[PDB]
Amino acid sequence: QIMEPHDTLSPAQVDEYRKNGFLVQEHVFDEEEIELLRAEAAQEFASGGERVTVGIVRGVHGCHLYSEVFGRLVRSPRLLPIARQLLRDDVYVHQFKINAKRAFKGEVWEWHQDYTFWHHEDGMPAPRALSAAIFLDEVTEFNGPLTFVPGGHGSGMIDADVKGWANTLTASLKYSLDVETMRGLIERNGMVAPKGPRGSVLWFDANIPHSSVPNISPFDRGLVLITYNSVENKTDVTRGTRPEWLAARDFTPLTALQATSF
Ligand SMILES: O=C(O)[C@H]1NCC[C@@H]1O
Repeated sequence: QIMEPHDTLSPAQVDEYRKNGFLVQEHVFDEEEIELLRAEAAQEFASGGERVTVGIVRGVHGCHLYSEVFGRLVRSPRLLPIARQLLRDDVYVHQFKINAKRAFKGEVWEWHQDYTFWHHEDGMPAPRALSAAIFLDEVTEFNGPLTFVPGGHGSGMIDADVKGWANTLTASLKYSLDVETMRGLIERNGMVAPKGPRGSVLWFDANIPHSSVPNISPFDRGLVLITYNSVENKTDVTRGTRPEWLAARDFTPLTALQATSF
């Protein structure tokens, strides 16, 4: 329901986003909305098939192509307008995934830049993309928050070690940054793990270096990540290596959900 004005970031929020390369908006969705997304996530974890990642499952990819709920979510007036605003274009979804770190579980996700994968694997011409991470649970110091180098997107794509899409979905990553490159960045820029309550959205740049650590809390950390790409910056489908549920190929510009009686 687009029953009120489309959401936009304030000028200060935009500046903060461009300068740091990430930004948290608190309390975007309420508990009932988050519960609908948790239930739909659980159903996709149960029947995603080859799109799932694992012991017990912690990942699924491309759900907005298969789920009515997730298809509407990406068009939400809480999300689509800000993605247009930050990318200064019409947009489409390049990638959709859900990442759960359960209580007392999780892995060390090595430092990486999303754009590096999308440039090399999918043919994304420029880093004119971003991810919206919806917090299905409160993100704290202790349940494995996404961790960033603030301003580290202004490096461009950093020269990365390489180890098809064999290890793109897994915490041992195909493209990871040197112990060496990372020290220089962090001495200069520091590190930040954005936190916020359930229903928050964390916007981050395609090129920001990020990482995370296990969840040593007794609470789950579920994240829905929607990667919006500029339509002008659509991926070169001739250099693409991965299926539609990792890298979308329908570049129709999205429009927002209209308010309807159903
Ligand atoms: O491979 C991908 O496209 C995603 N998984 C880890 C880095 C990206 O977000």
